[PDB]
Amino acid sequence: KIEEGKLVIWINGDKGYNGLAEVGKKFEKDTGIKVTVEHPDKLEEKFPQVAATGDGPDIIFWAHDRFGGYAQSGLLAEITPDKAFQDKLYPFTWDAVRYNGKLIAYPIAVEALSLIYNKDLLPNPPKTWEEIPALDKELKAKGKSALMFNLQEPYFTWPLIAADGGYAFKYENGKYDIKDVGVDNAGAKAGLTFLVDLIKNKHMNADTDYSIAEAAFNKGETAMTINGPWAWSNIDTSKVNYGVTVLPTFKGQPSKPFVGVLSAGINAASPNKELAKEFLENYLLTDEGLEAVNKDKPLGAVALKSYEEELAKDPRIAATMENAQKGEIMPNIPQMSAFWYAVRTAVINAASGRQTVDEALKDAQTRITMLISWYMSGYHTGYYMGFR
Amino acid sequence: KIEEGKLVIWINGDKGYNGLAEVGKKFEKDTGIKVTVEHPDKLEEKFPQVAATGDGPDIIFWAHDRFGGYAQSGLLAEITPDKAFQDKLYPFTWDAVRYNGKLIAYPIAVEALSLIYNKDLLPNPPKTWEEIPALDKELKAKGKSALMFNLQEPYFTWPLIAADGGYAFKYENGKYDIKDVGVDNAGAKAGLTFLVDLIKNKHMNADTDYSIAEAAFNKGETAMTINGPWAWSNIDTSKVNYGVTVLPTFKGQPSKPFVGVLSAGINAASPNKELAKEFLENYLLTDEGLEAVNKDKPLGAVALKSYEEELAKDPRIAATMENAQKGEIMPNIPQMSAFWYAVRTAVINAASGRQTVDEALKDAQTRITMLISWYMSGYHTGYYMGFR
Repeated sequence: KIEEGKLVIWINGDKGYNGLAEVGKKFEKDTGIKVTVEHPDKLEEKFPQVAATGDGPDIIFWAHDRFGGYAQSGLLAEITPDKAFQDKLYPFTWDAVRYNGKLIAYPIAVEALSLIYNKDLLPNPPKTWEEIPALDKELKAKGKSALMFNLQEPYFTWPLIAADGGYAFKYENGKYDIKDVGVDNAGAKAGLTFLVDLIKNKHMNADTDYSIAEAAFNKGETAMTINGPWAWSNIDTSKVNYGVTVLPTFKGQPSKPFVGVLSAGINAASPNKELAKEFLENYLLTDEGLEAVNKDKPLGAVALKSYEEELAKDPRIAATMENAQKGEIMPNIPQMSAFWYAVRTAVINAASGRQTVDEALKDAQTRITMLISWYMSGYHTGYYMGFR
Repeated sequence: KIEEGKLVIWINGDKGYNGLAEVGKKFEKDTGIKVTVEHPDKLEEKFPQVAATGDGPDIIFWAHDRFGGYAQSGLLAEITPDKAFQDKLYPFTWDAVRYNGKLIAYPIAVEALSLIYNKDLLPNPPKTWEEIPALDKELKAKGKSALMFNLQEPYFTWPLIAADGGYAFKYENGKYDIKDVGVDNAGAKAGLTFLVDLIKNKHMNADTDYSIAEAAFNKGETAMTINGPWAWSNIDTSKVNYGVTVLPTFKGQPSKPFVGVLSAGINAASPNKELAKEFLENYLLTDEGLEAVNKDKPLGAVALKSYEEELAKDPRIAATMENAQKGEIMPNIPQMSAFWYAVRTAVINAASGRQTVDEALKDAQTRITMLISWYMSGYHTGYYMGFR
């Protein structure tokens, strides 16, 4: 049950929830109104359970990708920032927080893969994927390799597959088209081809996984890897002199890593929606509010322009943002589950020579198209009947 | 709109609808009440369209497999024959006309594959599948083959795959369990194995399709084929001296062809449900009523014991019934679409050596399990939301 005249906030235990509590303490000093921050266990399971009965927190913080599920279940209120408020944040971040074209959360922070490089082996990392084969032959003369990154998980190989036109679902006019899937187009094929022949030509090994690639980079055996901000604290400990930069281009187009956006939704059942807006818009989403959170536990790159400009003095955080701006927002729809599953197989099969590139992606597209067409029958029959 | 005090009946243009009209004329002589028989074009598309708006015929005749769809959309009334009436029909036929364990149609006639044989080449057709390899070597000395039937379509190869324990969905207590699929169990594997090695050993060709098998049998080139009653009129024209008999056993178990049951449902929106029951139970489902239909266009084997015993003087119609009693009722649920699609691939791949038997069925089971699990999310999300 859901107390009026105060805010309850849930946010994950690995965030700066003590910093967020200082923002709640400022709100109260200014306003007289109490803010309570909690970090329950298993919060993203607990939220849709408790909020369906029309209880829960007023505000929930989590990765945007799961809010598409919450919104679809009617658990998130539509938010109402004005145009001037929208303008304070990088415009691509509002595209991560829509459901049925309506805004359903405030973007807070942004995360994406970047190119991580050893500055001692490689003072200037390559601008293009095309140059990596030659760079590799040159480094292998020193007993070093050019690049090693997790090849087993589509999240890591997608940025190259997407560079030339690959995509999960087409996004147009604030909305995904679930019938327009871009896994077997000519872009995806050209990229996966370039990848598979790095392996054929012996510049990568089809078996390289997350820990193998992380050990090589942190032992100074390879000049480059591809990883996110969660990896930087291991690289600091390794004392490798590293830098973090823009991903290489492919056919002159930017690599397109998937982008995760830590967001704040408002419970559809809260009687404090205007209070939640005021707290989010005028206290948290300000340079002093993001600073308090980030000082407790770093946020990485943030959606608020004014504060990202301060953070982006760290070139590593600048690189994350540049790569995120160039990347593909992770679609927040439940059909994204079909993609992970089909594409993981396709890549692992193209990579190991089990299938050709053209064959592995063609079949991926088929499987995804089929799972969704079945999902939507489930839907048109769940619906017409659930109504009665 | 849906006139009270008379019956409107729809039945397909390839049935004995003029014979059914004579039953309607008897009802009227006895009863004073008018019966109108129609055979619209595209009736099984037209029925769920018109009956949703709560119009249509009082009674619709079609293959039972599509009534599961109609029932699920609330377009069929639950029927209420008593126990004594149920007893007039072979008990396995009432298992083809349930939805959510409730009766939703009256079984009229039954169809299934049988073993068709050339009596001149083969006066005694083999009792077991195991004996076909030796029989083949013996016939090939005469320039003849033992068996040829469509291998491209799972409907035709399923009876052997099912013999030893293969199944689509498990049926228990009047209901299918959509989570219990039996395509990769040890039964299905043993059967498909026996099939694939008939091809490896050169007794069958993986490329044989419907017309190839039909030409061979009707030219007297092969001693046996597997086909249904729709094929008998071509074999009559060929003047081959043929017989129709029980399918061979495999590991001592009966082959299990899928069974189609021509059934009669009652429109949920009809005000004449008691009239429709009376017409179906006391006029159509009697020996004089089935005779009038069958005299116009043969029904094949029928569900009514008293009349099937007259028909079963034709050994060909007896064979159809014996095979149907031994076979697997075609499941009437919409998830059966997942089966056709996955199993067709599995068989064609095991057959051509693209995959092993163990691998092709394992993957079939996976694909079917996945499509249904996606269908049912579509469903649990279509539902909970459609309600609101």
